[PDB]
Amino acid sequence: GLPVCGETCTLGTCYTQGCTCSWPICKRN
Repeated sequence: GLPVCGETCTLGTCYTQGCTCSWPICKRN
């Protein structure tokens, strides 16, 4: 529930842990 992954998910991928694709970024917990 926090977009503190520091990655964008416009491509539909996230390398960060527990991070979920939340266009255009990634959100973990």
